[PDB]
Amino acid sequence: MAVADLALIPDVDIDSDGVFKYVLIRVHSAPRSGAPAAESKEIVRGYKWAEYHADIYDKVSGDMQKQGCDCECLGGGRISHQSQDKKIHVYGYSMAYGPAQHAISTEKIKAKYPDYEVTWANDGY
Repeated sequence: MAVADLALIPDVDIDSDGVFKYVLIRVHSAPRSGAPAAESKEIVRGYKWAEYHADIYDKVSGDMQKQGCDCECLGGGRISHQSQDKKIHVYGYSMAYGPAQHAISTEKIKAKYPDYEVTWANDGY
């Protein structure tokens, strides 16, 4: 057996084919209840099957807790690819958890290159 680590956790995984909802979840160091520290990091999730931010929070916290972690949605919002430019955008707020720090989402997604480039606004729905 080996312990996973916060760096090995998939950092971003999102759909890219229209308009769908997303969540930003913090993850604490507890893989297999044997991780060497109590550091934390955030992960970015959002998919067309999660018609509500609670669906991704529950699903993803299930996967993280199976690894061994403990987690919390900091907030959520909506993600929208817009026809006029390839770029995706991150905006709105979770009706259940309030606005995420969408600045994290843009930093994360731009680093991870799941599509091309992204932006945010602290507004919208």
